[PDB]
Amino acid sequence: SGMATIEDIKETALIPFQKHRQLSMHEAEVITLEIIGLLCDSECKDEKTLKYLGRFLTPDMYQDLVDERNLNKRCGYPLCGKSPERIRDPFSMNDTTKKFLLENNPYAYLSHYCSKFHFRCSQFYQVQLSDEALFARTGVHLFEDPEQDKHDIDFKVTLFEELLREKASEEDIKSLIS
Ligand SMILES: [Zn+2]
Repeated sequence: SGMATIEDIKETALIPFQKHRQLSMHEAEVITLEIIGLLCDSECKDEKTLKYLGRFLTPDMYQDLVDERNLNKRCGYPLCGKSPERIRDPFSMNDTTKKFLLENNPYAYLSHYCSKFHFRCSQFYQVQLSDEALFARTGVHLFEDPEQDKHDIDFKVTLFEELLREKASEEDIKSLIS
C-alpha cells in the first residue's frame, strides 16, 4: 500500500538500537530522520500508527515534519495524502507576510493543509507531544519494552477525530447503518 505502518517504523528505524535502553543524542537523531524519511512523502496507514509515533516526536520535530511534507507538496497531517489547498513559496516574504497580516483568512492554514479540518487534527495532535528529547525517553524504542505499558501511557496521544467520534448521538450513529 506504500503507507507507513508501526512495523515499517520498527523495521526501518528502530532495528539497529535494540541493544540498549539508553540512546545517544546522535542515535535519537538517526532514529528521528529515519521516521521523517518514512512520513515525508507518504502517509500513515492509520490512527494507531500516528498515535504510536508520538513516542518519538517533540512538538518541534512534528513542525519540521509538517514543513517537509508541504515541501513534498503534501497536507501537513501525516494521515492525509492530499496536497495543501494553496501553494506557498518558502523564500517569499509576501507569502510569509500573508499568513500574519491577513486577519482570520484561510490562507494561513490552507497553505499548510488540505483543509481547516486537517489543520485542527494536526495541531490537536502536536500540542500533546512532549518537549522531552527522544534520547531522554529511555526505552521507548525497544520492541520488547519492559516498560511498554508505561510508555503507552506516558506518550498517549488522543486524536482530534477520536473526540469527534466519541460524542455522536444515536440519531447520528443510526444513519450509518441504515
Ligand atoms: Zn489533508
